Amino acid sequence: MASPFVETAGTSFTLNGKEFYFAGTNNYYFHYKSKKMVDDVFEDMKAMNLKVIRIWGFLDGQPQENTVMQPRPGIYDESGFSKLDYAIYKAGQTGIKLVIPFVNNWDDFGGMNQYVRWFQADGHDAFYTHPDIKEAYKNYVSYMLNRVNTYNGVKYKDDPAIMAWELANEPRVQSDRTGNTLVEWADEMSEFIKSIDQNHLVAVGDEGFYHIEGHPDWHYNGGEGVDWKRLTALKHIDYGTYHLYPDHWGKTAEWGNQWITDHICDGKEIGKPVVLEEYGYQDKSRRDYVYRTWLELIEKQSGAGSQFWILTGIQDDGTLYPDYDGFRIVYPSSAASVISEHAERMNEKSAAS
Repeated sequence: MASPFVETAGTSFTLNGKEFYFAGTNNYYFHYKSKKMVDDVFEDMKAMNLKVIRIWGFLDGQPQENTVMQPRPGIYDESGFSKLDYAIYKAGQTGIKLVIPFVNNWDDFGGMNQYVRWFQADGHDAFYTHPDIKEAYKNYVSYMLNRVNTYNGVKYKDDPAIMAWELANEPRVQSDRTGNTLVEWADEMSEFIKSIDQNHLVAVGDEGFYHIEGHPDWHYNGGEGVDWKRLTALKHIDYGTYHLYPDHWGKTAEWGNQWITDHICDGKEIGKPVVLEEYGYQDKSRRDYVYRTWLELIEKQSGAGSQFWILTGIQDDGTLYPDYDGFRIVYPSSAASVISEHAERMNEKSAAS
């Protein structure tokens, strides 16, 4: 049956009775910036033919620009939640879908380490195993899923503007070389979400690292506690996520080509969609060619979609929000045109499905 919620069928997504191949993006500031700044990014997405944006669903502990979502365990604050409500509302108005992780692996916006601090634990990876922290995470998830959006009266778990919930942004368990800890946690937390929300997709939000047995030279494939094939195969996970930052990781753009091909292939073998959920390349003089090449693999090998890091827009004074991290894409630009030409082909593929 046709559904207004994004669903899966084999290695691709579906939406409203048609296949849903997409290009999209990420932005971390929708839960604390003005409506003018948020609206400008949505407007850029429409101009770029983008259909999906991944945004943070967390702001734990310390406020950012006087805005917070969970200042203390179980204390849920309207300053950040009202802004998330607005993003969901605006996505619904504009026909864009959201992907929303519940916690950060990293310390930006508090992260797992804020839970470790609140609960008096002894290090990052306690987040995954301590019952007190797991229950706090569950209480936060359950609050979000059940929250009534103040802009439209629709509970988050009932809103088709949300494509997927995500367990975390880039979860790692460096102290666990087996990958068992994250698989067990992800199994528990995806089951929990599905026990409440029977409308939405769920993904892990991991970076896609493989578990290579022994002691591989490239420590990311085993040493970060991430076993992507096992995570993607979990019963209550609907699609696999993989990220790509070859510069950071000591790799090349051509290694990135092979990384994309390998993850798309593994989606075909597992039988679930896979999304290149974050990607970026730091040399701006080569990124247009690098992105073109990566996105053409996505298109030609039938990957379900991709989301670049990062689309930012204007600030309240009309100037551009700065390129703080070296990954900024603005619209219009030569990199935005590479992406928007690919996005148009993905949207045409969907319409012709």
